[PDB]
Amino acid sequence: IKPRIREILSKELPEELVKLLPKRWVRIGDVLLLPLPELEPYKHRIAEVYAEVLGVKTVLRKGYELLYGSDTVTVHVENGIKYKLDVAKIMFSPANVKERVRMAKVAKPDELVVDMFAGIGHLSLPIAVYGKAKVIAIEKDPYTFKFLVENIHLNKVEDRMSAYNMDNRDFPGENIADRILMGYVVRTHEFIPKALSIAKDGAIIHYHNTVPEKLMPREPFETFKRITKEYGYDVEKLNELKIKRYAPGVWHVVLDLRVFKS
Repeated sequence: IKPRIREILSKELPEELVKLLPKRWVRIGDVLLLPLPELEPYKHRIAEVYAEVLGVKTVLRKGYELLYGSDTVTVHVENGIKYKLDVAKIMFSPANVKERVRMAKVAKPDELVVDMFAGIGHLSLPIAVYGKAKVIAIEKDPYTFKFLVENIHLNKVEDRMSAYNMDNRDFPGENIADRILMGYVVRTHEFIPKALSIAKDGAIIHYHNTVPEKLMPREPFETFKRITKEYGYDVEKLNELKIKRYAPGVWHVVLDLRVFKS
């Protein structure tokens, strides 16, 4: 359908700009995230034809800026999982699909999983649905929490998945988790002491973080290990995966770690 768009726009666009039309886009549910600056004078006209041919209700600009339509709430379906969200307000990357598919395959059904940064259920919904485990999901932001709650119902896991709207440091659970999800990328090490308190002896922690290239592969395991030992714990690294690289040269990585007392 890439030709069909150009065909419609080559009859109103400057002819030299037709070669400059986005050849890629991010589609989340029924909502489109369209990248482009020289196309600015036609952004609304442009988004309107992408929506007509693609069959979406709304289009936002990445650079979120409304370009076509009004409704930014949608349900994205991925690996059988329903993720309702406000696209304009809540971060979700269809590009991180591999890690949510991985989460679908990790847990056993007798596990208790604690998701410390649940969002709308990004990493914990595949666990509740496919892995069948019990899950406690903590999300601090009230608006994001409403979608988390709605997604628990949409995915039919209200019997095994509990959500709380609070800061993860006020979560009073101690020594209870078989598995912890730390899917936050901003100086995630600051939350390690709380993770260790929530964890049972032998628990697996999926620790996300952002790391400068130059410090790899030493970091971020070296910092995690040093903090863990300071608090009187030990840690074994089972796996490390890179998820995505960002300018200038920083990586979103996930580490699968096993923690032990004494």
